[PDB]
Amino acid sequence: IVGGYTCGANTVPYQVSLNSGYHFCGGSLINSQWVVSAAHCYKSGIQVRLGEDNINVVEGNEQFISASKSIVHPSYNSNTLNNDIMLIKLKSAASLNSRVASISLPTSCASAGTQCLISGWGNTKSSGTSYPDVLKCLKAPILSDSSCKSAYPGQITSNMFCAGYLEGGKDSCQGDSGGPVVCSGKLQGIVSWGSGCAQKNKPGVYTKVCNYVSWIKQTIASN
Ligand SMILES: [Ca+2]
Repeated sequence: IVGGYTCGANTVPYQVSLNSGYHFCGGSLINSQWVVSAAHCYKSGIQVRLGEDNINVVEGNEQFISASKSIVHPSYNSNTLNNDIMLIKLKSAASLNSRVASISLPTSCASAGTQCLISGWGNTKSSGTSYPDVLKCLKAPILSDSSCKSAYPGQITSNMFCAGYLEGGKDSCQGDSGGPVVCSGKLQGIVSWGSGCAQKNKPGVYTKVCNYVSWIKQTIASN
């Protein structure tokens, strides 16, 4: 997260870190056994880390649970990043508490202009590299479909939306990938892609979760 703020320990209790020997992507806990992340975050040997603030210090509220299964969207296209969504099932149920909690799925898609909360342990610089230890947050508005399509001509599908600030300075970034965009209490986006980070006229692009609630529910009902 570029241009963001320190969230405060455990104030984003649905935020997970995916670890394969190191933090490599975010995710969102949607019930005690399931995490939503980005398909482009697929790797084998994932450990889900719940209840994290400082990802490099054991602070006492963590739950580390291995993935039992990963399910990339059937229509995920890594070339275009269309359908950039994946489910991760945990080997054991998380213990839900004040610091580890699920986030609601959407029933309807989010309004343009809605201020949403994006979070993660990704790069905090727009030029150069600095990865934070503690969880960073950013409040960012959903942009109009027209301004999103203008920004990335030919590349935006109905399964994507843009959010952020056209003037630059505030954005999600590498390492935040797979993490949540929460609007009005619902998981409406997943951190997916963008041209650089926090650059003028190049806003963040997010998976539009409300297009996937039927697949999410059917998959969790069968696995
Ligand atoms: Ca920790």
